[PDB]
Amino acid sequence: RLSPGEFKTLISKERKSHFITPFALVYKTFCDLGYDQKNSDYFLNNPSEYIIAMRKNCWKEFEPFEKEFTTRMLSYLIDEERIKDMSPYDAIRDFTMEYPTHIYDLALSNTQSRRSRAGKEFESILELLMMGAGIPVDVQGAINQIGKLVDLVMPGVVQYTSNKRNTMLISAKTTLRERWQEVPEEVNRTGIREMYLATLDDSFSEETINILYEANVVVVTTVENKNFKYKNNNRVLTFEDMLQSAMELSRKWNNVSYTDSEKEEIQQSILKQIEKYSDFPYVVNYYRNRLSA
Amino acid sequence: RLSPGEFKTLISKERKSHFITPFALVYKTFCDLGYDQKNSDYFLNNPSEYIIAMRKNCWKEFEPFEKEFTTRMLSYLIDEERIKDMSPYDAIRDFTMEYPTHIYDLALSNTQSRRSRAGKEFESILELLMMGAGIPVDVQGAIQIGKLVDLVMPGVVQYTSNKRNTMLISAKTTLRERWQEVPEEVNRTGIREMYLATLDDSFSEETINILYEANVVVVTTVENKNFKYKNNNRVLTFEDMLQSAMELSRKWNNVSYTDSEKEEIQQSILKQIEKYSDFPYVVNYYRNRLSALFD
DNA sequence: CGCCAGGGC
DNA sequence: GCCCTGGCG
Repeated sequence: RLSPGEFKTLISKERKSHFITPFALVYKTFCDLGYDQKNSDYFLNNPSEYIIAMRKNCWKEFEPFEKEFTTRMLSYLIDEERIKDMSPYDAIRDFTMEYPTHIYDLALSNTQSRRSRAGKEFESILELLMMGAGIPVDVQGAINQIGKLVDLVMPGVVQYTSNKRNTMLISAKTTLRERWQEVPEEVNRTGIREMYLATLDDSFSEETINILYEANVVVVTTVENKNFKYKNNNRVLTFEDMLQSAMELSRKWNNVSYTDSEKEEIQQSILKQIEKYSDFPYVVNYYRNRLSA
Repeated sequence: RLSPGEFKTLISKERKSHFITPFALVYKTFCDLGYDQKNSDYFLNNPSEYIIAMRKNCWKEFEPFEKEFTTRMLSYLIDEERIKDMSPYDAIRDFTMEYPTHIYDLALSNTQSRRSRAGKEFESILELLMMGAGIPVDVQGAIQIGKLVDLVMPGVVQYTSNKRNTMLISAKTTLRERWQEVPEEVNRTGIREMYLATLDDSFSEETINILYEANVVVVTTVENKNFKYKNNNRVLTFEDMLQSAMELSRKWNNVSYTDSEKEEIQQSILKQIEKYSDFPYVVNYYRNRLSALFD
């Protein structure tokens, strides 16, 4: 047998051993699609195309594996001795009567995985976009003044702490629902000047756009989605717009002299990130460039 | 042979047909447990107990029914002609292999319903608590003010005129990071203070303190306060909240309204009686308030 | 401690 | 258009 509690604990063991991390999957997909071979202008000019292709292919490289995983987990429930000499129809009926909780719990675990993974994959996709564009960023998940809702800080947290002038903060939510309300909260709490909110959401309202606007949160989506749903609306930006802004601001940072301590802190920031991303050559390379400059 | 989209359509049709609404279930449970006969002092004094008993009993009814529903939905995909000559073991194995999107879509639909229902039911339980306590409230789902405010004491008309001596209540069964929505709404509309009712046992001192600076006060059961937040004068119990509501409500007891405000209030109440037309206890609560405008 | 490949109400 | 009987990462 296997109690629902015991099944839940098992579900977790297997998921870990069977699935590579969201960042690992994104990185694999980045390299498989040959994005590690494109120059910086590709990322600057085609971020929507890149995001859409990444999303497409990450899902392709996940979905068949989630399907197999589910079937494996359910196999632990099948009880040969209980069902032996049952009619095949009665065996399935029994299974749908005896285990609809275990079954529900497996699927619940899967959706919860999917939600967390979708967000982390989306953030990873955007992170590699900035790295491919050659734009200096600290990844908050790789190292108050900055809430955890902010994923990317350009050009880094040390510089931002020094002065928020000429910096860019980016948050991401795949869909918004009412969860966009979290963002103005973080903006107001820490005195953030403005924040970019990257999304794939095709359904948010003019009311939402305006409330975010008043709060100095700028919604950024793919050019496809803007043109299809928000074409006229100058308060909705595209990734193309955001990348051009990021690039412009970044240039203000490519010839700066730092104090002993500041340079020390920045080095320590980048060091932390080389450590986190040790196993990913393209990313370690990105940071190394920043460190020797 | 049901396609995944067809199965989704059936699941939605069947769910609508067979499950009563969150409020209807709460109202049934309220009456089944005898709360519809308790005086206001009962609710004033025993809110935490009432809330937990309501939650337990709502779930006791719902969960067996949902289990039976799930089994019934799944039986629409059993294919006799397909499975005729397989062993029972191979039959199940095949089932686990042929319908993964179907089974997942059903469970997904179930948890999404559970999430939506859990919030609506908690809100309904708190609504009936205030009604039982005899405290005047407008229910935002029944008639500026953020859409996450559930109850407005004594009413939206009065609140709009002047928020002095009013009370606003929001509710979230669990907080996660979603508590961040509350300061956003407080700050957007200039809310003086908001009570945030929750059953969550796990929120941090940092969250408490950020909410505190935002003039949002977390309200939870006695049990949760004493187990996890015993020392902490920033975390209130439902008992504390009800005492505050009752004290503020007395300021609204014999208020003389202009004819204009009186007719707007009347409109707001009459609107809510419409929403709750099917629920005698709630209609009677509102008609007492309507009657008070002519007293 | 944040995410929401998120449908339900 | 807000809910999260919500676990995963």
